[PDB]
Amino acid sequence: KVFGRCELAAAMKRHGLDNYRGYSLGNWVCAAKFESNFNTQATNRNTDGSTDYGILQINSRWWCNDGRTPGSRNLCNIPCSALLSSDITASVNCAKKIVSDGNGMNAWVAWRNRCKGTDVQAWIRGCRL
Ligand SMILES: [Cl-]
Ligand SMILES: [Cl-]
Ligand SMILES: [Cl-]
Ligand SMILES: [Cl-]
Ligand SMILES: [Cl-]
Ligand SMILES: [Cl-]
Ligand SMILES: [Cl-]
Ligand SMILES: [Cl-]
Ligand code: NA
Repeated sequence: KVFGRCELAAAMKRHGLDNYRGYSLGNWVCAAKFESNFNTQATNRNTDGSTDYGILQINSRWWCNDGRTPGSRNLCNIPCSALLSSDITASVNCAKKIVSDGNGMNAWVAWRNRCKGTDVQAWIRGCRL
């Protein structure tokens, strides 16, 4: 599913992501924009052989199982395919664990490089939330 901007903001808020660990909704929407362009089916293979899955490009090295990332963990206790669903619940629950892991949203390099420090409220501006 390719979400609209406000549509994703609303779904993220529904699932408790707004201000989670102090990160406002616009930070989450901005991260999803640059990770997946709001496409739940996005996948990308990393140099190390792991793969990133879903709207927030969650990595199989630590967070989900895809059966083909040697030496990896599955700390969200989910198949990586769960992260590609039109229903964002699995991605949101796993992102909550990732953002709690010590480095906040810096876990998402694209968030650090493209969202951090910017006017992230632009991403939810206008939305009925
Ligand atoms: Cl957009
Ligand atoms: Cl915001
Ligand atoms: Cl594996
Ligand atoms: Cl393969
Ligand atoms: Cl594990
Ligand atoms: Cl699995
Ligand atoms: Cl949803
Ligand atoms: Cl933080
Ligand atoms: Na894994």
